[PDB]
Amino acid sequence: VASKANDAAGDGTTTATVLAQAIITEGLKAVAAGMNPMDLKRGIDKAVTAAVEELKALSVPCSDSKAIAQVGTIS
Amino acid sequence: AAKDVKFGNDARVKMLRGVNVLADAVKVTLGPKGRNVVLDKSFGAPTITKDGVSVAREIELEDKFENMGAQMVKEVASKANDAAGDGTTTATVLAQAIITEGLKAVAAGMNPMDLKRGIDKAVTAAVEELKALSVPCSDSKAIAQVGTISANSDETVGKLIAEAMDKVGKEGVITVEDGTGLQDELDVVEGMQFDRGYLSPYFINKPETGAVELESPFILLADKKISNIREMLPVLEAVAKAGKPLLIIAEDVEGEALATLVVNTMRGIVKVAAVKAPGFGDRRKAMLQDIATLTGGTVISEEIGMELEKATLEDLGQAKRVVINKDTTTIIDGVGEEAAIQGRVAQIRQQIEEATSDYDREKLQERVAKLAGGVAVIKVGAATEVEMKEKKARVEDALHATRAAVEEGVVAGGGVALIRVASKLADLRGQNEDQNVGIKVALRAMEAPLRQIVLNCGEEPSVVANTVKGGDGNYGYNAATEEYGNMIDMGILDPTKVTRSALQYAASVAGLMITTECMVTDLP
Amino acid sequence: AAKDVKFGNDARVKMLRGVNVLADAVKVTLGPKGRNVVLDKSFGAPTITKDGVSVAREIELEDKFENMGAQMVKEVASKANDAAGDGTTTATVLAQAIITEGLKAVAAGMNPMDLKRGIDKAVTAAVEELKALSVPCSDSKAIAQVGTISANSDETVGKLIAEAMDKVGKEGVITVEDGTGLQDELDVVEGMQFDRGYLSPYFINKPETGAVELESPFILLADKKISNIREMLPVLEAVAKAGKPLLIIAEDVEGEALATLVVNTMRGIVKVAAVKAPGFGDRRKAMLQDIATLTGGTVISEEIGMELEKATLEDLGQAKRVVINKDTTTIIDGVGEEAAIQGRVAQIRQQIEEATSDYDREKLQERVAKLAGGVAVIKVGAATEVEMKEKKARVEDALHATRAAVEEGVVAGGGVALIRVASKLADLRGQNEDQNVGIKVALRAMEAPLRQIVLNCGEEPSVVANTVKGGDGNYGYNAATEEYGNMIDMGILDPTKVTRSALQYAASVAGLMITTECMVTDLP
Ligand SMILES: [Mg+2]
Repeated sequence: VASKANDAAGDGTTTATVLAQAIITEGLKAVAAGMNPMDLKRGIDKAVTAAVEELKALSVPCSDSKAIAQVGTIS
Repeated sequence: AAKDVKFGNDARVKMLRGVNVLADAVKVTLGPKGRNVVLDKSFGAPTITKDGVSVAREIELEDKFENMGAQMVKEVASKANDAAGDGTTTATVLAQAIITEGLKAVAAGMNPMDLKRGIDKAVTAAVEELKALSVPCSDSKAIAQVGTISANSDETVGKLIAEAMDKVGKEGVITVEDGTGLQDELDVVEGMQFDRGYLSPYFINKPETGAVELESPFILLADKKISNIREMLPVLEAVAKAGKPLLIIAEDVEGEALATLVVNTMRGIVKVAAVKAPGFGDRRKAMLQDIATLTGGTVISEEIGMELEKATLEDLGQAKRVVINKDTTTIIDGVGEEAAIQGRVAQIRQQIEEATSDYDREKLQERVAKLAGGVAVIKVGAATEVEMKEKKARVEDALHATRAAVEEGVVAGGGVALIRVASKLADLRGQNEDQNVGIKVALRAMEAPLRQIVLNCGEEPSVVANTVKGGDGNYGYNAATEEYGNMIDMGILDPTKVTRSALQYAASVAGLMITTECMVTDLP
Repeated sequence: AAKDVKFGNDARVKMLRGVNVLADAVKVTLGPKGRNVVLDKSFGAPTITKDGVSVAREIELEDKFENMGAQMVKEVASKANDAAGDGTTTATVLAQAIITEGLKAVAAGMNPMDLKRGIDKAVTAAVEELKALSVPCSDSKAIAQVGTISANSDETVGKLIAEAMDKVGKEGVITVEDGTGLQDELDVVEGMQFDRGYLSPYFINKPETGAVELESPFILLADKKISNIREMLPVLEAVAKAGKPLLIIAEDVEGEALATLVVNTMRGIVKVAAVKAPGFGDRRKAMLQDIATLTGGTVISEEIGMELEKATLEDLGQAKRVVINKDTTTIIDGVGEEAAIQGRVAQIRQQIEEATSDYDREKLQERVAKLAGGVAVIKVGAATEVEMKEKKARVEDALHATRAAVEEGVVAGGGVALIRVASKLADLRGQNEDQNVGIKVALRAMEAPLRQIVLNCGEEPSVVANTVKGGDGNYGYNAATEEYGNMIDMGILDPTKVTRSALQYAASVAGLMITTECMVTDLP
């Protein structure tokens, strides 16, 4: 995950890693509850497709020098 | 002594392996078609047995911890039996069932407090469903029936049990003696039973019943606590040369006189036993006099000055028999005069006129019932001693199970009841989704006793269970004959007490374990 | 014997692991919703307990050192309990909390002497804030209230405690006996209590209370030291054949007669106990006569020639009961004449006229109070013995906690008080920035008890804490019902003594450890 994040984005590799560890921890806990893993997967995936759509919505353009310098800075 | 301390997971993994060993040994005997367990014995050949209680008694593990695990379930499961008359194995099989799945969950990362709450809810619900599914057992026809089924299709036994309850009431005291002839007898005689157990397991002369049977003994009735053994010798030596045993009822018997009496019976001269006097305070004053009247003895009071040293055989009471167990004492056939007992009846009957409180009128009413109510004895007859001393035990079994049916009714006996209720409350939910896991754990655990019976028979358990579940009411599988039907009509029934007690006790200990964070024991 | 000696870091790393094992075992029981600890036992089934005091008692570690660490905390935490009536577990949980973080700091390279100073300042400040947050508990309305809350919502208990303090004063002596009927009684009777403990833990006949209860015994009043056991036999054999126990009050009892008496009770014939006479020098001369008067006995003086060999039963005093513990002896219902006691009252009342010093007038005043002031006994009534012998203990609990509320007021009980003061003094500073670390360590340690209670319930601790911190005064979280509110109104309150004592003792031992440079113990 951390590796792929890096090749595409260039940043967020830690976040990516922290999310992945989280889904896994919680996933496996459900698998141990008798849940069907292949369905937990379909759920996760659907939740993600939706979250991606929602992020597209929230995103506002970033074009002025001041905004750019800010992402640079936090980065 | 330095201890070894285990925490959290380690503690629980240990506790689990322990219980799994106990359950795995004991669960294989469960059906009417149990597998056998071979129990080694020092001198002579081993013992082969299909009997869980007997297997359990033998289990003790090397790895303390593991041991505690098993000894904990063993205790709980024993108490089911103490409070019903059966269930010990079921208790165990169920306990294992929850614990295994519970512990697996907590170890998986789920909330122990929620998991327990769920288990407890499902149990509550199931105890309700059980009361509903229970078929009442109230009239003489049903008493006799449940008696005969329990004594293994023996109409003559059920007749007797029903006749006893017919004579002394459903609450009245019923005991079983050895018969003298071929014929069964049922006599009613002046006697009493009170809620007090032996003061040491070392008085037990009948290892089988785990009880103390005494033959036409004298009864000592002391008002004080018995610590010193010096005031004993004037009377304890007069009953030594009278050949007969001796019963002691006093405020208590303290270590000093107790431990001397304990080793004085087993390995010793005069065989005696002692129990605390019934009630407390002002009650035991008059409650002890009640026994004195019945047995034709005298109360050694402090407020009169009488001491134990100044007492003879003449001062003591007498009965033809008496049985003491874990928590019950019952005396049979008191030598007390018919005039003396009737006189004391009229004395209390009067005192009931008071009605100063509904408490006092009820507490004096209990003393009347005990005294004037008497005890019904069943002498069991048969053709040969081997055949008789056996039948006696079988009656004692049925008597037990009957008193429990009279109380809470009866239900489908193949672990069928348990599967039934569990199928009813399949919708039950909680707040936490961990609380749900908790319920589903306990639900699934309720299919265990049946699934096990079937497996001990070599039949597909999945399959049998699924079809029992597809039915309703007391429809189940009879493992002995491999046919489905109405379990009660087929005469495969547990009393409701026992099935519930098994569930509840299994459930308690299981929860107790899911909530254990620490274990403390001596160094290997 | 050759010792093993550890220094500095090694010694402390050991001590830490020690305390961590004690705390980790004991802290899991803390809430009203504790997890259980399984405590093994030799014969029979193990013990499952939610009770820290009981767990702590069992802890002893193999690795001496480690052991010392735990034994140290144990002793301190026990003393909290000795000086309040509760707090043992809180004492421990807090002690762990400082020690862990303290020791981590010193090991990190910071000044032990500063770290301690900071801890001590924070505690000082917190004890102040506690006195502020405390609510007085002075009038009969509040006494009864705190009594009922402590006995678990039982109005009838609080009534009795309040009635006792109402009768014998807030300072007066109050004991609890077993009730004879269903009704509670409160009698006042001629008795006394003085600050003297048993001369050996081996006289204890009530392992539960850790006390010595004796039934209508004789009292021996000797003026000399008791070393030899030969002068005992004339009296100790007359009370052997009187069946009753015997209390010894003398200047002292030396190893020679003591060790013979010690093994003479446990495993022995006559059950007796002995305590030093109250006061010293000229006081105990007349102070012992006071007891003689009350009990109707004679003082065996040396200045008259009387020796112990020339003494009978007639010379001894008597009471209906007496209880001795770690440091307190109290006698109940002396057989002493009403004429004789009133005569001795008028004798001292006179002597108060002296006023040679405000010391002498006060010291004679204390003897009057003890003698003429009497002891208030509470006979506890109930429906059944199991129910009663239980209620009795519950009253004894409430009585304790009440006496402590009367002394220093009450506060929010969920570890809430502690979190409150800790949020108040968040600005507190020292000189050294290591001294700051010391404060921040102690501050953080004060959230431990609450954070633990919450955790024992499976609730987010961070979250509950944060919201209790966001309120004021006695607003807190009640773990038993999972609601927030005013802890006092919801009846979750600790006496102030106990909360303070817990904090101070935890703080002492923690500091002691941070300043330890060397440990000395026997070779493995
Ligand atoms: Mg970044």
